Amino acid sequence: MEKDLLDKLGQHLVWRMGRAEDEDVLVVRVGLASATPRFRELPRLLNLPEAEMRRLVQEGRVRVEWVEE
Amino acid sequence: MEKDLLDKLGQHLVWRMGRAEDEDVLVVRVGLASATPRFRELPRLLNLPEAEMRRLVQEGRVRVEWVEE
Repeated sequence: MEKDLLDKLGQHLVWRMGRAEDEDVLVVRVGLASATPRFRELPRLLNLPEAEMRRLVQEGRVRVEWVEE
Repeated sequence: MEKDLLDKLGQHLVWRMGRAEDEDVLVVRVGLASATPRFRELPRLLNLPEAEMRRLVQEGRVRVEWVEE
């Protein structure tokens, strides 16, 4: 299990998600815990119902983004 | 914040990730907490260094998967 592996290295990943503000796309942002401050600086994502999230993942309308610390 | 929104609905999302066994692709699997049992039934993913994960996300070699409960 990946989370466990990272736990053993003292590493933790930060996850944030939501819909892009101007396109019908689910955005997943991921980075090391040390990059946390940068997440809030990024353009804001919108909350959305869990059903909408399922729809977007199933249609492949998802963008995963790496946030540099 | 999405996690918070879902917390208010008693909903929780399960996240698992790792590299696909036969292709250079980072796989992210997501589903409702009630779908947890199904995750372990799925083909196994491989642990990988956090640096490799960053590389894969940055090159766009990522597949997000929805796990039905």
